Amino acid sequence: TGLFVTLEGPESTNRDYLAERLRERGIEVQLTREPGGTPLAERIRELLLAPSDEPMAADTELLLMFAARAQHLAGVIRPALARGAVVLCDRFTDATYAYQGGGRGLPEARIAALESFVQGDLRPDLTLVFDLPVEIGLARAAARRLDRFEQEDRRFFEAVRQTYLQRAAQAPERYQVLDAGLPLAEVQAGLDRLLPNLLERLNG
Amino acid sequence: TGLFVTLEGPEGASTNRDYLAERLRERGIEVQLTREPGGTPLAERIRELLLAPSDEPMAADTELLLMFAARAQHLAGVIRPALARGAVVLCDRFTDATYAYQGGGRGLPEARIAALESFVQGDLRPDLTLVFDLPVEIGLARAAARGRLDRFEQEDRRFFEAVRQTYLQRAAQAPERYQVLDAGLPLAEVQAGLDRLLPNLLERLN
Ligand SMILES: Cc1cn([C@H]2C[C@H](O)[C@@H](COP(=O)(O)O)O2)c(=O)[nH]c1=O
Ligand SMILES: Cc1cn([C@H]2C[C@H](O)[C@@H](COP(=O)(O)O)O2)c(=O)[nH]c1=O
Ligand SMILES: [Ca+2]
Ligand SMILES: [Ca+2]
Ligand SMILES: [Ca+2]
Repeated sequence: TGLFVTLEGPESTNRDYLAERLRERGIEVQLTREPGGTPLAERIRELLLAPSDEPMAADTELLLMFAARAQHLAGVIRPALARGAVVLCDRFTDATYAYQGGGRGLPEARIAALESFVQGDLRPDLTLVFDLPVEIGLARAAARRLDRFEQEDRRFFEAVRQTYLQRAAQAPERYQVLDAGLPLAEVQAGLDRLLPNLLERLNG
Repeated sequence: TGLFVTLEGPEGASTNRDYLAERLRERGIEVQLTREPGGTPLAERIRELLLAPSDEPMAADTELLLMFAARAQHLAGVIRPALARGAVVLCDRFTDATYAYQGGGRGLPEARIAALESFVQGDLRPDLTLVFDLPVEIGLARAAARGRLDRFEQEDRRFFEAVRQTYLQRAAQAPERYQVLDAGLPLAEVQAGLDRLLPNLLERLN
């Protein structure tokens, strides 16, 4: 039956730390990320992130995101959950609501229609939102060539951050919001702290 | 304004699209020629993913969504703008092929294809769809004559028979927007079958 956990936030050792703590307990952990997660899904990821002179329609972006999600769900996520694993997935449909919804301005109802179409009843059991002011995360990206999303403006990323926060506030039972700026030791302490509940979810 | 015409049929083999175009151009009509999946740089990249054989099985939902992603890009970038300027769009393959290949061939429910059709296209449908019907064997041989078989061309005989039957069923349910042409006739009988077709086209335009 497993547990489907997703990790979200604006633009790594967090997931690894959580994975190590779970494995120590004999729990199988499947690490993955979106868009991507399978060879085909990664090829779709490439098209989505590559800058181009041709404008990508909002609907195209949304449909490609969901095409990669369908492949990833079928190939990686569902099988893992069927083995009883905890899936730790970097980004999922919350990112679609934030980026394609908040950022692009596509209506929530249309994103929800595809969510249902692609996922059926399946939703993450828990979503960890690593929150951070937009400028700091874009500077982090700027510090390492920016892809199609990374090169968007302030309005865009502010919509992204606030969409994440609003969805978490609306269904607090499904989310935990963390401050992604804390000292490493203090981040890990927060990860330790959320672990008992994660295990209660799995064993529930 | 404008007119949206799609050209469909069983797998196999461009010539007719380019021909009808000539009859229309000589009348002073603007014609925009195109094809799916593809039609734009990104849509062509999506075509390449869809056609490339792989040892990873592509989920049916993935195939359907990539097909409609390319369609969405193509509609926004090519089709709607052309119709807006009053051009005739002549498009090799469109959503009928989704019903035939993803529905008939893959076995995806018609309802799910229709859901995405409405999602992507809203109310928009082709004004006229020409189905170039032909025994499956002939078309497959044309497609196989040269080059490597792509993801679809690698399929089995039953898959392509299902494709053909779906096209015929759909056309028979809406005779007003479909014309079925025998692609297994002498070029003269089919070029002239296309000739006998122009007056209807031109009228649909005006
Ligand atoms: C999963 C997902 C990611 N994205 C974006 C966020 C990132 O800018 C980009 C690549 O993700 P990444 O930053 O974690 O590597 O994909 C969406 O726009 N919608 C989605 O549904
Ligand atoms: C437009 C479209 C094409 N196809 C397939 C049929 C062909 O095998 C393939 C390439 O088209 P083509 O043979 O005309 O070059 O695309 C679908 O499966 N669904 C669709 O919606
Ligand atoms: Ca990024
Ligand atoms: Ca060939
Ligand atoms: Ca072919």
